[PDB]
Amino acid sequence: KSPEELKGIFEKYAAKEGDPNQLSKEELKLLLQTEFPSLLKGGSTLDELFEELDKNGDGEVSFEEFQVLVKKISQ
Repeated sequence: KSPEELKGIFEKYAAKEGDPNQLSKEELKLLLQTEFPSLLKGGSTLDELFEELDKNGDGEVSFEEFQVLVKKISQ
């Protein structure tokens, strides 16, 4: 794999609502659930999680901030 794949996957869910550049809170859920259920190697409340992830989304996440997830899958 490569970042491009993770970008494609990010885009895959971002494309549902709120433009393919952003992951809505509700969208991240489905994404993580399909793509990283085990890889999250933890779990927490949607708000807390998406908020940790939301470096500067303040409505929706984006590939930019989602790199924190990309880091934590190996965590």
